[PDB]
Amino acid sequence: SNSVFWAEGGAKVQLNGSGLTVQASPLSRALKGAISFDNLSGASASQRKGDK
Amino acid sequence: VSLSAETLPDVQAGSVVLYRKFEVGEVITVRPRANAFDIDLHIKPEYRNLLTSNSVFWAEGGAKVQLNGSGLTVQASPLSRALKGAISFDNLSGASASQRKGDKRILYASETAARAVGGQITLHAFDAGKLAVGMPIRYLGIDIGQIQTLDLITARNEVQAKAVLYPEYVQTFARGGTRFSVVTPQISAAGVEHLDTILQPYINVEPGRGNPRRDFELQEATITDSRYLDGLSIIVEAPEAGSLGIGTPVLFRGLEVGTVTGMTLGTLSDRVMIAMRISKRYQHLVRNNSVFWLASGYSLDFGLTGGVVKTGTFNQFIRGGIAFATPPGTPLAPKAQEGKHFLLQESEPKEWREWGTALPK
Amino acid sequence: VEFLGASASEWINGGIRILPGDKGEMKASYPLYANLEKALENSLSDLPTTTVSLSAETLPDVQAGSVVLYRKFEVGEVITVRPRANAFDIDLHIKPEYRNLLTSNSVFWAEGGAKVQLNGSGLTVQASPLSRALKGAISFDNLSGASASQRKGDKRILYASETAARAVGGQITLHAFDAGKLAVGMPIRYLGIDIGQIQTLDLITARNEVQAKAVLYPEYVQTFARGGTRFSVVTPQISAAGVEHLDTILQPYINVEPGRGNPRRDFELQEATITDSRYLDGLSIIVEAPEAGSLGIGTPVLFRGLEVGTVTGMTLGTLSDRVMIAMRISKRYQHLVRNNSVFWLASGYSLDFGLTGGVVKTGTFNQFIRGGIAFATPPGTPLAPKAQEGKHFLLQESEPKEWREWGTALPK
Repeated sequence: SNSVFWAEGGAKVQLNGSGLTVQASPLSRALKGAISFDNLSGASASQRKGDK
Repeated sequence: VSLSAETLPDVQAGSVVLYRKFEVGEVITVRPRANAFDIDLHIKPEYRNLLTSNSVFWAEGGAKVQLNGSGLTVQASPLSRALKGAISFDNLSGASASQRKGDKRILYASETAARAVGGQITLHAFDAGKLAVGMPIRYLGIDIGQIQTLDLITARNEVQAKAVLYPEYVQTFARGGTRFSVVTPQISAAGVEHLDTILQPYINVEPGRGNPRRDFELQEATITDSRYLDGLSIIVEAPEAGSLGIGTPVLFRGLEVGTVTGMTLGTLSDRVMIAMRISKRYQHLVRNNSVFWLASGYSLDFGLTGGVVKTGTFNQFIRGGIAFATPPGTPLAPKAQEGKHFLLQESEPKEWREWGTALPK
Repeated sequence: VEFLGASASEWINGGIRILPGDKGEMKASYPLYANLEKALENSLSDLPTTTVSLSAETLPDVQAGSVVLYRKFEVGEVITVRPRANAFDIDLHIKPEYRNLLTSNSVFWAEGGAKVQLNGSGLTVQASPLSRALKGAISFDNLSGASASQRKGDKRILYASETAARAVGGQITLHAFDAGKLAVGMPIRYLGIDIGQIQTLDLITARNEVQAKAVLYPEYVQTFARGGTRFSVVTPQISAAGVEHLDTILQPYINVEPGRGNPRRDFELQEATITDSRYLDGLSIIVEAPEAGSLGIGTPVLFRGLEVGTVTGMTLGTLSDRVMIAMRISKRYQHLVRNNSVFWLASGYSLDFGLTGGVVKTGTFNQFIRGGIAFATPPGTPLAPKAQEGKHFLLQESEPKEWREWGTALPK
């Protein structure tokens, strides 16, 4: 019941002090998209609000 | 091979397993557990002996970025390894504790995290804004430790940071009195001191002597020299602190021969005790009957008929130093011991330049 | 796109293709090669013959099948890499026509990796051969100092960088109180020309210092490392007065001041060093002062307001009653130095305010950044002899009143 969804995917090339990270590994994220989900403790209020 | 990882750092099914960047085995599968991921990997029977009980795994990957005189160079990994994946396994000396903890070997999300083995210490800090996960801990510019965990406490108004010190330096450090200081860039009109800390901050270490503690607190300033530590640490009692601080120079005839390790108050709050360390080569310059004064800023004398002012852009106008001298005398006083207390004179002696005391050795 | 072996008609026909030569004795038996490449190479086995053997503790993106290069030209190929007890043995094949391209004195380093370098010259992409970015490239060359590298170890050792491969010559050890400004591969320069390279950084738990191993090139090993040589890590100086060094933001180096004497090969890192090397031929005199004050390394020496020398160093004598400042004067101004010469310390701004007269003047002198030392000569018909190499003067506590009206005529 307590779960949150967000949209990842998009060809992401991040440059920082740690270096360069490319986030097009699965080869389908850069073409279609990726949606990542997880379970949180405060997601009960998000589930209650809205239709779904 | 079975590994556990809370997060998956670009592994996926079918990734390449490497022993110092050489194809040894392949990742069979990744299965999501209740709160982590269990990774099953296969290795060749001929290469089963390449790993032992003390082994560490980390996730490599795509590319490396180097900023230097030639510019910004992006050296990429080979295309096959970058596309399929890269998990590299090595053997360490401190990996025995990692093997003992947990059910079995645990996959690490970074090479630094995998290499972070050894003794464990806890640092209490009043602000974690300058702290970060994976922050290096250095003594004389050499990596000797790494911060691995940052935790905030609601009850006590402080941040507890867990750090791992390498087995080669765990015995030398963490012996009580050890000072850890987060170095910050100093860009001012006087000059620039630290500029690599813009991108790669670290924690400088000043070692101490005593019984092991393994529980320290983050300081604000620390002498990044470690050359006066072998010398005498004397105390100067002053009515007021003023411009003094950590790193304040100690001057014999205008030459920096020592530094100020720290400042504190005594049992009775009537004076400020400044602990300062002098160099070994200038140790014989310290005598029992030695006069100390505070040289801070610019001091000038203007008589009723004579106006003469002089400036010398001294470092005392950034950190007000303490100068010392010795009055002349045929019987020389014995050298000061390890613990010796002097009194800070309120004014510079008038004829200290004409003394010319001969100090042997 | 390569479609070799046989065409469509050649495949539907089948058989054995014949490549004629020029002359032969019609031997009884002939070998059957797998393809045209093996037929030309005269290799019966699939793998080529092993010609080059290398040892490497770590593998810097080599893998089996990497490209071997002679100044970025395809010469041979890496056959295989085998893991030993504590290292990796790399076997490589070279062509018989190109076997003469390498000799006893040769060095190998690892280039390959998809390198996109951005700088003022522009953008350079180093994935041209299309196999370097996938497998790897190993480049080899011939050096003069590679004889020591050949002697050390069992055989030739692959280097992880071109600078590491080129780092050959004499070996020196530098003791430093802080290695934060030191790094692996740090250049060591004299007058802006690369003459050495730092190769190893080691921390000592017993002695509170860092020992850095450096390699000096054979062309400069004899000239330097002769005792008294000063190595100083240059740092950027961004202040309100101005900016002096800005390439050290990205590429720091170690400036060298050479010395004269017996060879030492064991030095210590200093803090400041005169980066001029133009006063070194001149006289190095000593000035004794009651106090140091604003003096330091690089402090100017002024004759009538013109910089004619610098301060090489400061120290204390055998008896700790005065500060001895060693300063080097220029050759062209060497005759300006006399036995009866008066030296004074010009630091900051000095003004006189009488009981009835107030006149103050400022001149934004460099003495307000580095308090200089000025000198003059009192007038006299018999001129004193010129000062020798070792001459000691005394620093006057105050500027002479009428030094401007002297006007001493100094010949040459």
